This record gives sequence, C-alpha cells and structure tokens, in this order.
Amino acid sequence: QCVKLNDGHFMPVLGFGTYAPPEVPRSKALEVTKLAIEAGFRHIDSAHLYNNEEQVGLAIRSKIADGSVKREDIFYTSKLWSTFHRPELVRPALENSLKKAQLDYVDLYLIHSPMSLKPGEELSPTDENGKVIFDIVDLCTTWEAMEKCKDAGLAKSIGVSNFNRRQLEMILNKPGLKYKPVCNQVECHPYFNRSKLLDFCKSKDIVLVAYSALGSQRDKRWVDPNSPVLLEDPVLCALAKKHKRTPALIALRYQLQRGVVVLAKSYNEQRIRQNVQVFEFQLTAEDMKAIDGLDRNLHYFNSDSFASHPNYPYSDEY
Ligand SMILES: NC(=O)c1ccc[n+]([C@@H]2O[C@H](COP(=O)([O-])OP(=O)(O)OC[C@H]3O[C@@H](n4cnc5c(N)ncnc54)[C@H](OP(=O)(O)O)[C@@H]3O)[C@@H](O)[C@H]2O)c1
Ligand SMILES: C[C@]12CC/C(=N/O)C=C1CC[C@@H]1[C@@H]2CC[C@@]2(C)[C@H]1CC[C@@]2(O)Cc1ccccn1
Ligand code: NA
Ligand code: NA
Ligand code: NA
Ligand code: NA
Ligand code: NA
Repeated sequence: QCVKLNDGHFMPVLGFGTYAPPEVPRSKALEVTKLAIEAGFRHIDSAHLYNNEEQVGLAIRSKIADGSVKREDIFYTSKLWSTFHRPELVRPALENSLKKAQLDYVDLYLIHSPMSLKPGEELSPTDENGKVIFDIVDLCTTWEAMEKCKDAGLAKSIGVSNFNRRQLEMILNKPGLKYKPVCNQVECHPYFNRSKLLDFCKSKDIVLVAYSALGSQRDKRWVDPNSPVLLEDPVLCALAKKHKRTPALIALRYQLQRGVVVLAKSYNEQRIRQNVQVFEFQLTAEDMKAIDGLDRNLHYFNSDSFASHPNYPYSDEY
C-alpha cells in the first residue's frame, strides 16, 4: 500500500517512527527497527538529529543480509538538520548520514525544519543563556543543493518537513525549480488535522506525512503535561470499542482514509505488531466526520526559543 510521489517513486503509506528520547539506549533502535521490519513496516523514518542512524541502518542492513527484505523493498528517510542549511553543507551532511547508516542512498531526504541555525559542532548552538543562535539562509539555495543530491543518486526523492503553505510556495515558485518537494512532513493528528494545508498539498501533488499521529511521546521538555492526551480521547476510545481495535489504530486509520501518509513510533514489540493492523479495517464516513470534529489546532510541541525565529512555521497564528 504505497502512494506515487510527484517524481514517479513510491512511498509506503505506513511508516515506522524511529525517534526515542536520549534516555533510551541506542541498542533499542536496532532491536525495534528489526521488529518493525519483521511486523511488515517498509517505510522507516530517521534523521541526523535522532542520533540513531547507525542503529537504524544496521537493522536495515541486517534484515537485507538475513534474506528478509531487499534494499529496494525498504523506503528509508533521513533529514538535513537546521545547522546544515548553507548550500555547501547539504551534500556532506547527506554523505555523513549515508556513512553512519551504511546505505548507498536514502529513498527520501528532507529539510528537517525551515528554522535555520548557526553552523558549528553543536546541533543546538546556544549562547551563554542557552538561547539558540539562528541563521538567515534563503531556503531556495538549500533546495537547489537538495536537488543536486537527487541528481547525484544519493537521494531517490527530496521533500521538506515543518513547512507552512507560504514556505512551500517559496519552493514551488523558485525560479528554475527542477524538483518539487515530494512531501511535507508535519505534526498531524485528530487534535491538529491540518485540513487546509492537506488540501493545499493535494492541489500541488505534495504528500502530507503525519508525525505525532498518535499524540506524541509527551516528553516534558517539548510537550505541556496539561495538554489533552490523544489516545484517551472519548470519541477515539468509543470508536476503538465499536471496531474492536485500539484508539491508536483509529488514529492511524483516520490518516490513511484522508490520503495522509502516517508514521507510528513504537519501541514496544506488541504495539509495533499491532500497528500494521491499520490495513485490516475501515472507518465509516460518519466515523471520519466524528474524528474531523475533534480538531482543535493543538500542536503538542512548543518552543518559545523557536517561536521568535523568522521561519517559525506557526508564526502568524494570532
Ligand atoms: N519531522 C519532525 O519534525 C518530527 C517530529 C517528531 C517526530 N517525527 C517522526 O514521527 C515519529 C512518530 O511521532 P512521535 O515520535 O511523536 O510518536 P507517535 O507516533 O505519536 O507515538 C506516540 C506514542 O504512541 C505509543 N504507541 C504507539 N503505538 C501504539 C499503540 N498501538 N497503542 C498504544 N500506544 C501506542 C508509543 O509508545 P510505545 O513506544 O511505548 O509504544 C509512542 O511513544 C517519530 O518517531 C519521528 O520518526 C518527526
Ligand atoms: C525533539 C523533537 C520532539 C520530540 C520528538 N518526538 O518524536 C522528536 C523530535 C525531533 C524533531 C524536533 C522535535 C521538537 C521540535 C523541533 C526541534 C523538531 C525539529 C524542528 C522543530 O523545531 C519543529 C518545531 C515544532 C514545533 C514547535 C517548535 N519547533
Ligand atoms: Na523529526
Ligand atoms: Na506566497
Ligand atoms: Na503542548
Ligand atoms: Na500556534
Ligand atoms: Na503573532
């Protein structure tokens, strides 16, 4: 179950989310990425920022060498981190990810975020008060360096993440554009369903890829503990009982039926195997309408640090 991207490549519509907080041992990413592949995940979502490409790569190499899958059956995503937006930094950043993952190419390379940061050793470069230092980079120059990565065969497809409509339009209207972004990977779940941005992406043949589709890991440093807990939503819970599924499976199936490509992070063997059950059942039109009604424009991730960035994607909300 794949979608045709606007460059003619194919993306599986269910993806495995590999981010775990830093407190989780790096060994787990190797263990659960192999379990995800065993359960039937073929789209694997990673990034420089996640500090796991060595382990995710090794799980992929392992399941190819064990005869479970071939390289072409796996759809591997990496992401260019915000310290590597300056165009001369882009290709060495991809080559560094390919070296860590020990893959020859990624299926998909994203601009992780439009919010450029100062280059350096540090992935979060901070001043004396822990205030992050921003960089002013025309992301069209970043996009041209991504396009060269595709021409070099190092990335099959290129796309973006955390972009709003205005920032997508900046790439779509770039003079001499060669490659449209195949996708925009954004926060998307029933409390933030991104219906308008979804329609916009559909009209431009850009796939919306949902992250935090199960309501995020609710890490204290990023997510207000007072925020409503998606998987305890009474409507999701009532729909789970109706279908004899789980709230997680309702939330994933919602995304599939609205033409969204959905990620699902789990480090738990039972839940990893449960999540592939999304292909096994259907929501009614009335079920879809009830989930649509849960929308509240709630982004789980907040940063007053990034709120002030010129490229803050939520920047003109109020
Ligand atoms: N582009 C970006 O800026 C960005 C940002 C954030 C994330 N991402 C990507 O998107 C992925 C997923 O988003 P996320 O990390 O926020 O997590 P998520 O997919 O919203 O999942 C949140 C939590 O749901 C639990 N869960 C999973 N399956 C379940 C099931 N069947 N029943 C009950 N609970 C279940 C997991 O806990 P257990 O592990 O205990 O099962 C997980 O911690 C990330 O891993 C990452 O790859 C991208
Ligand atoms: C650390 C983090 C939260 C936990 C997690 N769970 O899977 C995964 C990640 C990795 C990506 C991070 C994210 C936090 C927010 C980051 C840093 C983002 C990238 C770019 C972004 O600035 C996007 C943004 C969004 C909302 C408000 C302000 N900024
Ligand atoms: Na991410
Ligand atoms: Na515009
Ligand atoms: Na929050
Ligand atoms: Na906002
Ligand atoms: Na404002």
